[PDB]
Amino acid sequence: LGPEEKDECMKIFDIFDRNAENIAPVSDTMDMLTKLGQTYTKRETEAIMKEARGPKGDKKNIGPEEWLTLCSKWVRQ
Repeated sequence: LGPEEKDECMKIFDIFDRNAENIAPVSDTMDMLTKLGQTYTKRETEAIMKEARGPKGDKKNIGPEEWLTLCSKWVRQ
């Protein structure tokens, strides 16, 4: 939270990346943006939560960088 939302978002990038997995899917973004904090705006961070997966969605998880860069984009810009 604050400027250290960067620490929090790489911290989820540690819990949901497991330890060495580096791929978090949409379901992980649900448990996240509910548990990791609580919620962000409402419909626009819904944009966060719905865009993480992808177009086909068979095995589209967001790995090393999208989850923090998206978290920095949505939080700080």
